[PDB]
Amino acid sequence: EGTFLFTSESVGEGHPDKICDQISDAVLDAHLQQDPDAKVACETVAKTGMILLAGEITSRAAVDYQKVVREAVKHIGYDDSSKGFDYKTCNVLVALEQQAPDIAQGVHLDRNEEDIGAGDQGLMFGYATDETEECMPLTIVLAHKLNAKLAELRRNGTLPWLRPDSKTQVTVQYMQDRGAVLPIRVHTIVISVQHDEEVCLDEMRDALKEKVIKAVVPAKYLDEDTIYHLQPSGRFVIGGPQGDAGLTGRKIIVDTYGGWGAHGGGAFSGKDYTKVDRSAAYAARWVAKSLVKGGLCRRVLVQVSYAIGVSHPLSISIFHYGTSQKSERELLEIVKKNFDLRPGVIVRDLDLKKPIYQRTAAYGHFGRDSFPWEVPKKLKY
Amino acid sequence: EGTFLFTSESVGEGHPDKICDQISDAVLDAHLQQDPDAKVACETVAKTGMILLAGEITSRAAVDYQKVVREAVKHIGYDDSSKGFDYKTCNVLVALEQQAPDIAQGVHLDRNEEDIGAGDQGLMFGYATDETEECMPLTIVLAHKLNAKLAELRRNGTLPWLRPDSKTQVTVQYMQDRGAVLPIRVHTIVISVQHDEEVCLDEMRDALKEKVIKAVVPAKYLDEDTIYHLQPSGRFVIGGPQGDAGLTGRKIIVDTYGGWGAHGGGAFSGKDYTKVDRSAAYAARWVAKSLVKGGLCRRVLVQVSYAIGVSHPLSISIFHYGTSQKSERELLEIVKKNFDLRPGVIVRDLDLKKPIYQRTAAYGHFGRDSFPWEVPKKLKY
Amino acid sequence: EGTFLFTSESVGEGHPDKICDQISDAVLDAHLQQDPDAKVACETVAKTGMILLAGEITSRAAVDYQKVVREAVKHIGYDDSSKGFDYKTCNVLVALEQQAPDIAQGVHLDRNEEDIGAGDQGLMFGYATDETEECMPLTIVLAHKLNAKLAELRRNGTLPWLRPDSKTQVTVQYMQDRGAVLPIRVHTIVISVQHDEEVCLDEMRDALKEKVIKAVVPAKYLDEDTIYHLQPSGRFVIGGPQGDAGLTGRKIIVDTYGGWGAHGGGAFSGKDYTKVDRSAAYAARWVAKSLVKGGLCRRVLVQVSYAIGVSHPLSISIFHYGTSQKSERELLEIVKKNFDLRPGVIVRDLDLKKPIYQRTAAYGHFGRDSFPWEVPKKLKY
Amino acid sequence: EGTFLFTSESVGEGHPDKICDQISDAVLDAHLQQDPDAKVACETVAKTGMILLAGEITSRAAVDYQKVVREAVKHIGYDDSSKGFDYKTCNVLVALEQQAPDIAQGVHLDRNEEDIGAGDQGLMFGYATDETEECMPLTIVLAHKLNAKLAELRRNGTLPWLRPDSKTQVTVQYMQDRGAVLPIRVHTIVISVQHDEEVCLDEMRDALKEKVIKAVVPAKYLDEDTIYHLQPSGRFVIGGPQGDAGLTGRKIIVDTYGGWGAHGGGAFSGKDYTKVDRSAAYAARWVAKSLVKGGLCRRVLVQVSYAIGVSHPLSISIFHYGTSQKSERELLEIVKKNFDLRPGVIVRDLDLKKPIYQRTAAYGHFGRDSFPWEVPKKLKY
Ligand SMILES: Nc1ncnc2c1ncn2[C@@H]1O[C@H](CO)[C@@H](O)[C@H]1O
Ligand SMILES: Nc1ncnc2c1ncn2[C@@H]1O[C@H](CO)[C@@H](O)[C@H]1O
Ligand SMILES: Nc1ncnc2c1ncn2[C@@H]1O[C@H](CO)[C@@H](O)[C@H]1O
Ligand SMILES: Nc1ncnc2c1ncn2[C@@H]1O[C@H](CO)[C@@H](O)[C@H]1O
Ligand SMILES: [K+]
Ligand SMILES: [K+]
Ligand SMILES: [K+]
Ligand SMILES: [K+]
Ligand SMILES: [K+]
Ligand SMILES: [K+]
Ligand SMILES: [K+]
Ligand SMILES: [K+]
Ligand SMILES: [Mg+2]
Ligand SMILES: [Mg+2]
Ligand SMILES: [Mg+2]
Ligand SMILES: [Mg+2]
Ligand SMILES: [Mg+2]
Ligand SMILES: [Mg+2]
Ligand SMILES: [Mg+2]
Ligand SMILES: [Mg+2]
Repeated sequence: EGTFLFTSESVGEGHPDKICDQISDAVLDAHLQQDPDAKVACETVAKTGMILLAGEITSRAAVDYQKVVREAVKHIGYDDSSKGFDYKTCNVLVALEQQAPDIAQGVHLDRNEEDIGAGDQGLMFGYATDETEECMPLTIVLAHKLNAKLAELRRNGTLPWLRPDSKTQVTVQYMQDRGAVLPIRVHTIVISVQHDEEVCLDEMRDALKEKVIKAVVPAKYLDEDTIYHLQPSGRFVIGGPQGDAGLTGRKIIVDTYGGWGAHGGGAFSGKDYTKVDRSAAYAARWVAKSLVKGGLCRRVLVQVSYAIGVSHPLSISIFHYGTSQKSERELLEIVKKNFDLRPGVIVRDLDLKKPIYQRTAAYGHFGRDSFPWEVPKKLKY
Repeated sequence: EGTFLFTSESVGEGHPDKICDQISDAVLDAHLQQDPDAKVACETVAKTGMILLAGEITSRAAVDYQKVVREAVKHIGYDDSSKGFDYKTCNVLVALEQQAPDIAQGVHLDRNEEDIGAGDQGLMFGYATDETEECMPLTIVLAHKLNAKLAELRRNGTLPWLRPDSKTQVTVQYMQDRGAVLPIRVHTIVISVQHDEEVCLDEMRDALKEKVIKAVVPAKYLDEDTIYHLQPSGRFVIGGPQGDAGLTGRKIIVDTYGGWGAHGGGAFSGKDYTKVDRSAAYAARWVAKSLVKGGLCRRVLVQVSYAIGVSHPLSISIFHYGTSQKSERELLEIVKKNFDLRPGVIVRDLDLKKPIYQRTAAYGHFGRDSFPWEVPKKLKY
Repeated sequence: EGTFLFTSESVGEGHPDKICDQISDAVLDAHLQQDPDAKVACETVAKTGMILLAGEITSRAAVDYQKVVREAVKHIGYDDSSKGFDYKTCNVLVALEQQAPDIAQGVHLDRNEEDIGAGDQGLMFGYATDETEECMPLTIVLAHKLNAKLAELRRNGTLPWLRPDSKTQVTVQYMQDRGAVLPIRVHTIVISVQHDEEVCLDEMRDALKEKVIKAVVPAKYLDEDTIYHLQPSGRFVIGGPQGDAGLTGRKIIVDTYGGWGAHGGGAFSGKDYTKVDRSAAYAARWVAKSLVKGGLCRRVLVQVSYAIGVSHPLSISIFHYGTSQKSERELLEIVKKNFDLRPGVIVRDLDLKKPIYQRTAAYGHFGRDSFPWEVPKKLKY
Repeated sequence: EGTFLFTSESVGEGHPDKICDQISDAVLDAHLQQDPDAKVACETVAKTGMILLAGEITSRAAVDYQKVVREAVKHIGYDDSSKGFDYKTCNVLVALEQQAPDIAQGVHLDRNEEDIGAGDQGLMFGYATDETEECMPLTIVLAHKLNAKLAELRRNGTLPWLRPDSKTQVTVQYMQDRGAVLPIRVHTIVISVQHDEEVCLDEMRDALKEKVIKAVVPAKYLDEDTIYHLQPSGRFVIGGPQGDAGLTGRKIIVDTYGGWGAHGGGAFSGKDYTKVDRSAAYAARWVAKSLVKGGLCRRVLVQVSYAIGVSHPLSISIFHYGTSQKSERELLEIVKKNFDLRPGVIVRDLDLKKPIYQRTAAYGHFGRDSFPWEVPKKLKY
């Protein structure tokens, strides 16, 4: 009584879906470096030996897709056929067209920037919670940090048997204080990570407990009853796109709040700011974080929605879980007085023409690195 | 005060992401018709003139991928280059391998069926709400029905200018009664639908209001202040994969609860029952619907999670929004007494080897057609 | 006694192999329009709904591959799914990389143009015969003209049931005068041409005899014993890449001399002048035609060969079939005194940086249009 | 005076065009092992990290394309990303359809086997020459043996720095005796072969002269004036499909007579016996070799041609270069009395349903291994 379990997951940089997200954002950044107004909707698919780029780009940039893609795969760490994938020798296929003129004319052609229409219809959510300093659920924060630690240990040579493809999952036991949530302990941790053929299972499991989990999880959350599922499959030599097809926008919950809050369904990666799936979700996080860091609530969910070609949101909704003294209608009035959620204004407030998107494409878009949507707005009311 | 807006969206059968979901499930069904134990993880990508199949299948079935894919595209209604895509003449590319042996050995090889391991780690949610007879949010129910009506009118020749690619979005104004939600009115409707070159915009907008919206939305929810954004882009001749790349599992919120409840991130389409992203999400809906139709609550969210190779769930969580007299811990005990959420048991309870998955792949997986996960379990406690 | 049969074939513009040749040369021309020194090795593959570009290009040009490819397919006449292929709606996939640096450094980097090395090893032949004014075998000349007539009648609407995919084959009865050949009559003609579903076979066969064959073949060569195989398959509705995969460089005998003379194996299309498969074969035709039009022989075959990185030919050989009063060694001395067969000199003599290559890619590279290799050199000796 | 040069080339097993030929024939053999009447027209394209299969197959066989393709690449020796290509990790894409019904009905449906129609129109040549025991030109025989020696030394570890991609070219000085040709000496040899990064150029050139050339070329043909172009590019580390796109049927002169004789343009690899490009070219070699080994001539060229759907050849022509006492018309009568060149009879005489085609796909189809078309027919006249 009083307590509940909640589970979130994360994946590593070499997870095949995350490879695609990073590639799509490497392509977007490559365009934005030359043409800040590039319209980009780049999807990536990865399978054994293949990166395929599909989608719509209208840009003045001259982009060497072979170079951009292969350098992103190189950074991930897939550089030899022994690892199952190699940037030097894989197939890069490109099926990219111009943005449809019907779309262009409906959304941005001949518009003043501040009044550009939403690039599509859709709904988007932002969330924030005071349970961590990052204003993110602990479950997802820990899941991400476990994967980041694996990559650190791989890249510094502490654990040279590690590969790039990894998944993690953290279940935390919580209690609730008046609609806010308070983490008590880590209940279960799962880690699966691709490895070389020479390392034995007990060495891997020992290292994952001692060098990864204990290096990442605050000791106050771990106890003798914590359940560890470390390399639970027994063997994970084949990995990366060879083991499992990857697509852009197939880790949208990993990218956001790990099951907490809500999601409107739109992927982030490979999309420029006129795609409100990305710009308005970023803005909504910025709103949610601003409400919490401003002391107006402890936990909050923000919904916004759009129609293609229409610049203002169709709806805005605030849910505070009972964690404010203000009514949800009062918070909504405060949001409406302080934020302009048109895509052509968000772009200016969050500096969304800057080529920083590849950095967002692993370890979550929120809760790290003081990106502009992570810097709270000082609210007037 | 008292009221809030909530928005959900749906897409039609010819939306490019939904084309991929249907194709992936057409491939899964084709395998299951010959081999009930087929292991299938089929991703589809669609772009101008191309369907590519990527992923992992181990099966005794002999499947003609050209036929399966082209017949699915035919059923959708893409049968002429005038529509932007044609089943007769498009490229079908196949990049399908066996399931990795490391995965096979970790999950199912040499196991008794009831004890097969989860096919992957992950988290999943089920939701139900008493606001409609289907136990689904009204916003998403209406969004789906609008798209189904467009397809009906297209296929019966009432509106021969319609094409297969459509999107809809419904914003409802709600009030809340003790954690349950009560729809009051439709606030905003968006409809975008691909059309022929000859029909003018006013004829389209008139037909969408009179023949679609008024045929679908109960008149009590529509009033003089309802906002209509009908063909808001102005022109939507290019559509289907020519206008926008499609991928499997890029409509996961449309597939489920339209933003309500929560989502764990896993796509459904192209996956057999050992993939708990599908089987355990279906089971969780079945749990949630059983709790509501059993009179134990008005609204409920269920989380479950798994580790690869481990048959029992790692966590189960019940959230009732305050709509039960029973505590969440009591509901959890009732769930645990009445359901066995191992994938190898769910498969038997929900008959998940049957080739009915193509039917799930448009208009939502939940709230329609009395699929087995939509038939409440009589609970003992 | 005294007489022999000889057969050659040609194909139309919409034959799938010829589609690829035209596309590859459309890509080469697109580069050369912006960058005269572009290094291009572009292979094309065509199958139902797909054009794939594969190969190596290093160029300063910015080329819109989608536009270039689709416009070439448009010119061919594949513009509706009813025809089996449509430029508007097919898949264009691009798998193009830079020229390998090892190759670049071996062949052209840091060289004076006149001394660039051959771009590869290989052997090449040129041929000419005085039997026609074009200095080409009659069999191949007639085969080409039959296909050109089909395209004319298709494009002017005389025969609107015609499609773009066609093949023709002509067998001529010859006699020999002292190593020269003298055509006597057409023995057999084959024509297969893709057609619409509505035209009946007898109408097609009547039109092919009356409007095609009689419009093209000089009446002196046709007689009552000439054999006609017109639509010999009975039905040819499915055609173009839907019926048969196409690749660049799979019509190399159609491109040259129809079985007469000899061939060294190198394709022409998609290659810039540093590829001696194209430049030295063109030069060798130019030599052969110059010998014949200069009155030094009636019929002649020229072989040249190269090594990668080496500018001068490794061998030059002249075969006159007994049709000269000069010995083959004397003709060789005349060739060596009058031509410089280094690729960096040929490029200047034949103006091979000019973007005229798409025009070469159907109906043969030789015997038509007064291209520079078809204008005889005045010989000094 | 009296003498002439002639040049031919060959390529190794790992040359990218030859990789495609071998793969296409590996696919054909895989079908024929299960279904002797399989209709196969399989084209392969190779580029960095990619094997794509395109074409038309109608067969009762169940063929695992991933396995067939990857095993062929393995046999070639591309097994690590250090070599530029790896069977374990490359992309295999499949775009294979059924044979068009229009073609099937025109050629073979409902026909007695002996009377099946030619699978296409086309012309084909056979050649034989008494200059070697294999009845092949010395230039091409030597070119092939040089590549076979490189592969031997690579596979036995004598030269571990060798890779699979190689090209060779041999120029021989000949004299002519009454239309026959008599080799006098090797004039020039070119060898280019892919190599590891660690071996220096002088070590490679020394080994190519001493361990390859001197092991293959009879010493009587080599002298102090022979020209050697060994690794003439200077550096050949990048090779295989990474360096140069490969397609099936782009080595048709290497496959046949190295420039001698003539060629009708049809590729061999990936085609079953109903494709007369392969069956009738094999038959024509068999005719030519039978004439020479029967003492009827020293050197001979045979042309045959076909129409789609027509079983008998449209033309047969014999050219003896003046090397027979019999007239060409008498040789033709002897051929017509002794051979039945219908595809449905050739299949029986040459046993063309047997899965031996992968063995034909490198080092030439003729002049080796006592294949049935290399075993002379005893002629009656
Ligand atoms: N043998 C394995 N054990 C555990 N996880 C794996 C294994 N192979 C792949 N995975 C992970 O799970 C995902 C789905 O198969 C892959 O993307 C990969 O990250
Ligand atoms: N011109 C248009 N107007 C409105 N919606 C469109 C248009 N073109 C495409 N869409 C829809 O929006 C999605 C994203 O571009 C497409 O999948 C399609 O369903
Ligand atoms: N039904 C048919 N009849 C005759 N020729 C055809 C037919 N279908 C295709 N072809 C031609 O022959 C080639 C090989 O199938 C094709 O490229 C096409 O040009
Ligand atoms: N650096 C090189 N030097 C010599 N030959 C090469 C080189 N790179 C590729 N080749 C060969 O020549 C062909 C055309 O580039 C390739 O298929 C390969 O066999
Ligand atoms: K969202
Ligand atoms: K997958
Ligand atoms: K879920
Ligand atoms: K998209
Ligand atoms: K040639
Ligand atoms: K073909
Ligand atoms: K031939
Ligand atoms: K090539
Ligand atoms: Mg995935
Ligand atoms: Mg969306
Ligand atoms: Mg989408
Ligand atoms: Mg998942
Ligand atoms: Mg062909
Ligand atoms: Mg060549
Ligand atoms: Mg080649
Ligand atoms: Mg042919």
